[PDB]
Amino acid sequence: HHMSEATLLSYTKKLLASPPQLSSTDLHDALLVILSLLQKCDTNSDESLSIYTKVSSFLTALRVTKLDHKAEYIAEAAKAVLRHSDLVDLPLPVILDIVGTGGDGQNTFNVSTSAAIVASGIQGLKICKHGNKDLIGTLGCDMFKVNSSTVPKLWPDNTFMFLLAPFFHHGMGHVSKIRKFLGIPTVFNVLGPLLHPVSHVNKRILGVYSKELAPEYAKAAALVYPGSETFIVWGHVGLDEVSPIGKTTVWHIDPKTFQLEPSMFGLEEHELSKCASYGPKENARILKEEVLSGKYHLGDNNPIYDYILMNTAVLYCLSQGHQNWKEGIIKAEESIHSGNALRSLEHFIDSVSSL
Amino acid sequence: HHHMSEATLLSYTKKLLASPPQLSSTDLHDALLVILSLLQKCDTNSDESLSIYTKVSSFLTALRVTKLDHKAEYIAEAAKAVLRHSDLVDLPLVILDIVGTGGDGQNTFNVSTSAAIVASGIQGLKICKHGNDLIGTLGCDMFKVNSSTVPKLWPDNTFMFLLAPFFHHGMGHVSKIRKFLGIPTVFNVLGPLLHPVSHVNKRILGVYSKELAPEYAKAAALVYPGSETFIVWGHVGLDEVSPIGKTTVWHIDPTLKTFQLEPSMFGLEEHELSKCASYGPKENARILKEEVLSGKYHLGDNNPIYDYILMNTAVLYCLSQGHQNWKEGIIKAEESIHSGNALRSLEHFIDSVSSL
Ligand SMILES: Nc1cc(F)ccc1C(=O)O
Repeated sequence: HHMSEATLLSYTKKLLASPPQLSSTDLHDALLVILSLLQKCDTNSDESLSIYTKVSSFLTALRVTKLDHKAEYIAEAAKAVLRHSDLVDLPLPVILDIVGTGGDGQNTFNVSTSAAIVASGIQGLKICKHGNKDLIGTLGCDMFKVNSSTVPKLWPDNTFMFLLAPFFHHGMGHVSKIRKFLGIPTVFNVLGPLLHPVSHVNKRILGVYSKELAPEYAKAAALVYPGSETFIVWGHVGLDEVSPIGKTTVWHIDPKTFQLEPSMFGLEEHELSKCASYGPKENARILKEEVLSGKYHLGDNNPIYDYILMNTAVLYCLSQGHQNWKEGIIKAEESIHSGNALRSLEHFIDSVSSL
Repeated sequence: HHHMSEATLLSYTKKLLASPPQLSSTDLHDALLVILSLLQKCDTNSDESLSIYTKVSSFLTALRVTKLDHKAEYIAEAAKAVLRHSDLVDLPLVILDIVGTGGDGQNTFNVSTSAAIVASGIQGLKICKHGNDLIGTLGCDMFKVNSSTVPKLWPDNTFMFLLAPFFHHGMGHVSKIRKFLGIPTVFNVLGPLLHPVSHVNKRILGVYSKELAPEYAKAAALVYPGSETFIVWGHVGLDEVSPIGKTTVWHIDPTLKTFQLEPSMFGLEEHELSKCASYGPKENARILKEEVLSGKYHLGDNNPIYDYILMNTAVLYCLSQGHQNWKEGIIKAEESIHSGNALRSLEHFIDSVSSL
């Protein structure tokens, strides 16, 4: 009776008011109504047409009003999505995540999964990387088997863990279809990085697609992840990563702004075209056979190798609480050429296989 | 990709999300043409239909939030696009219309149809009222009245009623999505600008809000060029000339002008809107035919609804003759009812429709 079209509509009407009368907690409650209604839309009935119309109306109004670009709304939106998530409970040390929002309209290499693996081979670092859809999937490893119930069994012995977002965030599965149909960006576009199922992570790199969004996204990350020291990163070319060409702005949350350039890591610049994504199987083959194998070195100017080294250098400096980027390079180089990075990944894959 | 595609619609929605918005009045026109093609060619229960309903919902919601749809040039272009799916009437070649936008939250008597019928009894006046039932309950199938039959009824009838659904097939297509949205959109204010007969040269257009009236005055001049028009707003919150308190009129007089009306100027007491309520289409029609039009009430009985009809007729008549002698309008509205002319003019229209 309460989780209805009529309730959703009363929220939509608050958004159309001048000025708007929708609080951040109102947004939280609205999204629970929406996720409730979208489970009911199993066929293309007229009921489904009505619900899809009302849901599209709500999210569209939220976007025009720009309240979804606001710290407290992003936080509340994330909170509501996570109510339909499998979360990991661990018994209560530097544990890091690296992920971006996407939505930069770019097709760059999976540098976050690769740098997470390289960072995980540096003594003292533990990496639990949470990402959307596959790369590790294609390396002989059924990511289906990594869920709420199995993450705790794997936690103790693994320097590196990978968590595939869709096996945790069922809520995101319900809005999947209306998001594709909408074509426009909505609050769901920036939630990915704030849906980490394991609360033990106390440091992260979160890429956003836009400079405009970064300051409020910084404040949302501090609301969703109160303990964590966080780098928010935007590549000036329009990139939710530390960019292999031109500059990257960093918003530093330390419970602050600076700039990164490849020259600061003793690296050449590489255009996005040189750092392209080939899809998860080819990306996996490149990472396994070109990078973790020790084929390339610092000084070879191999773009995707350079790109991984740089994002690992940043994970390292964040973990140690300094800005010695060339020390980070050295430590990333060591993690590759010692075989430590490849061992860390192989341990994780054996862990998952024998579950 | 074809121009009449989800991809084209999506591109227009994105212009509304921009800071500031980059959707022009002509873009809204194109956008509406795209919406009407998509909904026209909707495959029932298809994934397409769900996606089309999602994109259309998104556009119309985006548009209402920007408030762009309450601007003269946007309102006019939106009316223009809707009319490309309308059956317009072709007439060989003073004709008036009276209608309001609706959305004032009031449920008073159908003064629009009543005053249009009383006006049609006045020698020298022809009334072609366009509206979105009351006349359907008096024994006449309004579905018989369309673009191909209006011409047959045009020459022998002082009064005509046009039910909008039998003309605007474009409005028909957005009908279901308007109910699903449950919020006001551009479509909530276009009805009065969709008159299918170009021969109408004068009209009273009611609007629900003081804020909308100045932009709606401009929109009406773009949609009906060279039409003497009264935009009217009753201060109580009414898309008619109010039976209580003051009504503001914006005068589109092809020759900016505004003036205030109140009942005292007609020789009439005020009446609360509770004293002037709708009893639904059946009883409204019986009140109109058997009491009002049969001459059971006179000027000076202070019958609220009878007074309500006289006043709106007085305005129609003063508009028609190019003066503001309102009491003269009341004398003429009175002569129309008590002569049996108003009732004859209606009864003629009913019988015309019957023999189609
Ligand atoms: N579609 C998703 C599903 C998840 F589980 C997590 C993130 C997304 C996303 O849209 O980024």
